Amino acid sequence: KRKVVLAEQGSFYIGGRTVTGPGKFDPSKPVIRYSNEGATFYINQMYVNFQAPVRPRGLPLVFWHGGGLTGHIWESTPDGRPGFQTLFVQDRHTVYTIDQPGRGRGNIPTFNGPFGQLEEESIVNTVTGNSSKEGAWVRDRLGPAPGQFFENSQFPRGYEDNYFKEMGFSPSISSDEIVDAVVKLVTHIGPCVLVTHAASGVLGMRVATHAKNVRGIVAYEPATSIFPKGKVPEIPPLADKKSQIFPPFEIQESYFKKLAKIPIQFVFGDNIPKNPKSAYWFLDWWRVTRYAHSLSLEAINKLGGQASLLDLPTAGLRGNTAFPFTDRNNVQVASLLSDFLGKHGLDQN
Amino acid sequence: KRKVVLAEQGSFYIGGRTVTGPGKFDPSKPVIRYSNEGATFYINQMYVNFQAPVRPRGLPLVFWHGGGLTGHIWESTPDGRPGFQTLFVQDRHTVYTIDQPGRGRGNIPTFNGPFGQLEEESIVNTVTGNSSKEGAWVRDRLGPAPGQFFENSQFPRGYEDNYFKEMGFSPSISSDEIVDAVVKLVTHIGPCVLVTHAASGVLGMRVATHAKNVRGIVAYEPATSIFPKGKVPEIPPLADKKSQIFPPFEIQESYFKKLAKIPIQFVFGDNIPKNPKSAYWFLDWWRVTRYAHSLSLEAINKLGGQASLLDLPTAGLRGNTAFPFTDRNNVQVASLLSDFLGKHGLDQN
Ligand SMILES: CCOc1nc(NC)nc(NC(=O)NS(=O)(=O)c2ccccc2C(=O)OC)n1
Ligand SMILES: CCOc1nc(NC)nc(NC(=O)NS(=O)(=O)c2ccccc2C(=O)OC)n1
Repeated sequence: KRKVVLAEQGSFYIGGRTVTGPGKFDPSKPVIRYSNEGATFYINQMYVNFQAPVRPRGLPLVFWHGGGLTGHIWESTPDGRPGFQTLFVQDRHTVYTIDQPGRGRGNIPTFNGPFGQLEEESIVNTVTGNSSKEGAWVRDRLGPAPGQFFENSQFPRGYEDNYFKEMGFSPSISSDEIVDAVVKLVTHIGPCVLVTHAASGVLGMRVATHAKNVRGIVAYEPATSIFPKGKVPEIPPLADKKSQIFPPFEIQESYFKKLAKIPIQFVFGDNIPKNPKSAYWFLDWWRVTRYAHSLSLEAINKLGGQASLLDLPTAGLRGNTAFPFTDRNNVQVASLLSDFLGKHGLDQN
Repeated sequence: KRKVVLAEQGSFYIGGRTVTGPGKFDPSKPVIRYSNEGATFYINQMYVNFQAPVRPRGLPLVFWHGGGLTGHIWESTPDGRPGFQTLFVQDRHTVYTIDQPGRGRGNIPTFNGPFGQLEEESIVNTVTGNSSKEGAWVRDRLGPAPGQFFENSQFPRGYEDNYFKEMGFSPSISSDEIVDAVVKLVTHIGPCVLVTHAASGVLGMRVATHAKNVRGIVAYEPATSIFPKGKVPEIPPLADKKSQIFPPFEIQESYFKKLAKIPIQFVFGDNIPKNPKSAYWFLDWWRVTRYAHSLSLEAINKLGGQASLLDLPTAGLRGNTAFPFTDRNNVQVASLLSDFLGKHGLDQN
């Protein structure tokens, strides 16, 4: 269960750019306190960790955390059980886990001055946003309200502190620069599979349209849908009749068509309502967001694709949250991912 | 050289507190955009990773990154060679690596509003500080000026971008709360050895005085010296006759004397001048900082301690930077750490 044999492991930085302050650096002058004068800063680089089994079988997997998270979520569950990193090294895949730019060991671009500001340039906004425990509780469908759990819960109850401690803010790095870093990683790795989550769902779809080395996508509970430009289908408002889901991302149809060349699976957990739910905003948000994703997958399929929606309850798994890969049944979730990889030969050399 | 057999691996969050916003949370109202209303935020928690070998021998090692760094620096060198994590799991030690609060996967305490501000409470400062590539080049003694290498340098040339990309800012989390998180980890772990670096040198000394489970300290190029309260010796200014080293940390003698109860080694690399060097501020800074540490160790030994200063050149290792554990000879550096552990029985069950 817990044992793991690695041919090699390591980590590295990839992607990013540099920005500079004014003037010249004088090594005779006091270097502390730190100044922007004569300064070169590396910004928006990404952290990558890799673990390779002895004699891997099939393509490397790239696990890409959701919004406000880090590669921790693939390492261990909140109660300390093995994460997908261990499970899939054991399943003989090389496993990459990333901390995207702006998260965890990824770069947070700030300097000497107000957060995110390099002299007169605003690299990222000084004003931040961040979810609360309460917001995240309902966003991840632990239960309909903070403190409550759905009946069928696979959440590791008792480990709420561990769970919410893994979450944090993201600075306003452009999504283009996040996608760019992962495109560079995919170039470095070669043919691979992207395994995405929540906020990284739409970013992974974008990466695949720029990087033919992406041979497959599995997206756990993706947060933003994607459509060809000008072809977003009618999507209803939420039951409060005022709110909307996240504005779907629109890409040129020439790029969207690249999504029809690779197997794509979206995975949803449990307790997404079938009918409008005006008393529970994020439950209703998930209902309409999942609907929008079903239309996105249909558009990919109308273009020759191999896109599918897996609702874990239809596969016999009840009670999953929006983090199925750290829930109590995450070994059974992993088995369904192994099934997808096997079906498309992504577990074969 | 690279194969590793883990009995188990994983990661978890530990330490920290909570802060709360005003008001209450209504699950029926839009959760996004995120708001401080009814919000609970987990802040200042620390990320911990562990890798355990089969049949461990001796005490677990806790590797604690220097200032503006993360546990990455123990995983791999900038040119991709094994870091101390791999080397010491191979040396049959369980190995913990942390991202301290405010760094990497540790929490960065910010909310909805100007960086670090929770309504009118400033949790961390909105104005940040951060080294440049140029300041870090001379701080780490790659050479005397940015872009120039000492002839004898053990730095992995050609991987400068990779190296500097690992560095970043730290918010103004109080050092007390950083020490608190590690004390809690040490309580959770049991008897262990701290391996510290640069800015975590003084913090690790402080942890030892609060945590009898710390059975030894090895500090690579510690940045701040520590003395009993009111017994700071005379320390000269820098060669410019205007700058000072970091103000020594002072602790109550009853706490200081706990440092005499365990083996302590400070490790310094090469190219620290013996004589005043007015032209190169950080070289001179290291000359006086090393001298202050020599007096700190002497004060520990006058309390019955066993505190030593290891200059790597005297061991036949030339050219090390302020990150000896990621330099080209880091295997030989690791051998000297294994020697220390073995001399003191810390590699024995
Ligand atoms: C502050 C403006 O909010 C905002 N607007 C847009 N559309 C313009 N997109 C984003 N990005 C996200 O995906 N949000 S989220 O918080 O990471 C998220 C939401 C829902 C479900 C899951 C997540 C997630 O990844 O949690 C694991 N955020
Ligand atoms: C505004 C600064 O005044 C101030 N005083 C104190 N005294 C406790 N400590 C700090 N912290 C730092 O600046 N650490 S440092 O930059 O990362 C660093 C400096 C020198 C040598 C090494 C490091 C380091 O850790 O290299 C990885 N700063």
